[PDB]
Amino acid sequence: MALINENFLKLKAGYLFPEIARRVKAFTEGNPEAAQRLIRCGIGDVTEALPEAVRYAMHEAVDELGNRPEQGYDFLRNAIADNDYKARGLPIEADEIFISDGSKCDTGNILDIFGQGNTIAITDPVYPVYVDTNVMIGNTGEADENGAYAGLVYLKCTPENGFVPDIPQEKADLIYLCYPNNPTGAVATRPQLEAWVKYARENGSVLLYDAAYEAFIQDPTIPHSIFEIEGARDCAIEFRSFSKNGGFTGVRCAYVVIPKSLMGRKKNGEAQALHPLWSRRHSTKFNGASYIVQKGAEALYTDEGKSQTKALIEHYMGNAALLVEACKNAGLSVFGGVNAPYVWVGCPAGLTSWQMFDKMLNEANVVITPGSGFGSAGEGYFRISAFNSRANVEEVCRRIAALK
Amino acid sequence: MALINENFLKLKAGYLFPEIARRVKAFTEGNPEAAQRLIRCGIGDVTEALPEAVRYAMHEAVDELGNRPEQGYDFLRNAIADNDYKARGLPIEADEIFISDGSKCDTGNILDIFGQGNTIAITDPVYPVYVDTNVMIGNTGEADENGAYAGLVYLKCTPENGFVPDIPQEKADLIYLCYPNNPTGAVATRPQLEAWVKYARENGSVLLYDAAYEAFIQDPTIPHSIFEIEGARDCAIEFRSFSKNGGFTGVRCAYVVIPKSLMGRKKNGEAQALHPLWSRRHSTKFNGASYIVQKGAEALYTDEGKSQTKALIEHYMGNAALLVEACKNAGLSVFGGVNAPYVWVGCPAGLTSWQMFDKMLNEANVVITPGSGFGSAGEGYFRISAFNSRANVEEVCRRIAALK
Repeated sequence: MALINENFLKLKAGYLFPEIARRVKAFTEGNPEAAQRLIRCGIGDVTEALPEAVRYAMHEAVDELGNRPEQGYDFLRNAIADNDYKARGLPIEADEIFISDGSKCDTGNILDIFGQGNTIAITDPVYPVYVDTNVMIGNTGEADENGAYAGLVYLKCTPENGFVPDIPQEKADLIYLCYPNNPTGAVATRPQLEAWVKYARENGSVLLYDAAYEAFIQDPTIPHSIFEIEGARDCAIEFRSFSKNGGFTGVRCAYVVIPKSLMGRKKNGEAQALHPLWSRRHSTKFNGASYIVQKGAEALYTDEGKSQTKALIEHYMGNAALLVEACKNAGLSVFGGVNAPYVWVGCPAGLTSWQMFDKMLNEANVVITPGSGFGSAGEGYFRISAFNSRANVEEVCRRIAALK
Repeated sequence: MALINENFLKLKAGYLFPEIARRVKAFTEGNPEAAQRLIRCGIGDVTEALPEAVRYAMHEAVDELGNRPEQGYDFLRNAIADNDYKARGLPIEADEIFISDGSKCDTGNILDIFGQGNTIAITDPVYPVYVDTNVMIGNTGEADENGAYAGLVYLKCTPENGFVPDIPQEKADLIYLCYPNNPTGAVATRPQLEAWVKYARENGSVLLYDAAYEAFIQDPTIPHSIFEIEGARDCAIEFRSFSKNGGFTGVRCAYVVIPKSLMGRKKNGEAQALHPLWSRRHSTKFNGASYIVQKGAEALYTDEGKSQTKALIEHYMGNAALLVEACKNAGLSVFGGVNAPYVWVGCPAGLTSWQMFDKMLNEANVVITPGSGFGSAGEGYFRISAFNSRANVEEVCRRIAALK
């Protein structure tokens, strides 16, 4: 018989979000009356998954394919290089941009170009894809009581330390930073990124910088890109998303930035550029994002596209501001809701994250994400998405206020 | 410094198709006059990448996302189960269907749920994704002079043996079969598949059955699906594509069939179902195919969709028939062009595959695929795609006849 990948059996449970969808469906089946009242603030529940400019461009592209490069089309790689980097004085070229189907895929699949035995550092709590894919490829040991896997170096982010992780004494080879952080909403300051780039460069490490929620930053002092930091070109890969941007989950498109100067080592100690490794991976294991979605994403860089995106970001951060107010008024400890389209909330005394999940589902008829789903440091908290209608978030705010 | 995946350095060259695109671009730069005359029969050059029914559905879906499950939507999983399996008396359920962005991705990424040290058998020559991804994950040794990697069991398909591989004396754990074969155009008979299912079941092996060109089969005696064979449920995964079907490369959608009954082993020898392993992989490392492309693919199962698909298949197999006639008339040994939309052609006396590639580019201004690109058994042949306009294929036929 054919040997299975036993690293999959190390996984304590199923992937968080399908595990939630299961428990919601179970509730919905048993409670048809409640199901009609249900509001989804887990992943979220967007109305306009495509702005006008993007829809127009996608219709044109559909007709174009009727009439009629894995790295991505020139027009989109150039639009990204020009608008997100060159126009901000950042040293990134179009041929360092790799267009994908989403950041979930890129952050998951980046480990394909790295070997075994690397020391992996991951911010805790964070988006659980980084941990789970590290377990699957065999970069960890078993999980403990609290679902932390041996071998991984967990950088603890708490209210105590303002959700800014202490740069470790341990020397990590790969470092996952999510900024703005999902789910805490935390942002890194310029000096904090300067210190991370210093640590990475002197240890010859790689910063895996997930900037998916970049566009929601409101504080004008906060960096958007790691390549705002001198020397980032020598130690940083950046993940960006069109889909988790402006809540247009319909724009299933993202990109990875790999400087041609970025180096790993072989077993013999000699240097090896990461750019070619990823290019080979991208062109062999992926078939490229469609012309339709790439034309959609190009539309986001038009005047009308930027105008439509800015209104949606104001709408969603308006939603977040109301969730912060309602939680504060109800006596709950609240973090974020100012630089990312979600809020991080302390569970009421004596409730685990999963117990608060069940209470909100059964009593308030509101889906939230249990904090423990984002790692051990997440226990005692939950996340509420600001990705919903204004009317639904106002309703959720009333339900949180009324929670007994 | 961070350790790279050394398995990438075992790869003799870049992935075949980007390697061709490079050599064409180089020629196009140096020869602007020739570039105007160039006809692309490598990958191919389709005009209508979307039928009417698919475009209508994609336009409606774009507007739907403006107004208001990784495994794939119910509507498409049900349409596939009902039309491609149940309506042919095949025992496949909707929950055994996994919707993806393409077969290249699925056939490449299937190795993620298998361990190391399995004996891998691959038909030679074949689509080079299977070999290259096996090299990347560390399932092989180094390449030899002819680009065959140590460890892999290569099943030789030649004119001598009618492109029928000998069922090996070696006991293989994973077996890659491509039917119709890319690039030879060969098809397996019912008794040949019966023998493969017998071998697989008695050795507890897994058949990885790539049926991407299923729709182009013209011989009514030839099986379309491995699940036409009694016992396939105990030893078979099937790969199907909407995109490599009817030449609609615009429909970036495919699916994998994993029976819930299909078993691998752990290191202690106990059984483990493959279905859950793939579900966890699919929901963690992938973000699901878009609603727009899934609505597109659904449209292919309508009366108008089947009618439009059948006309395009007749158009492309008409193209293949002309390529066979022109090659035969010019004194070239030709195989296939009857059950798949490409022809497999013997190089003129004394030319390697790459030498025939250069001759067709420089003398005829025609891109073809060198046979050696599909493995060692491919040397001395080349592939011509039937995916082009009728006028372009008639032109290519004249240019082959005029080749001196």
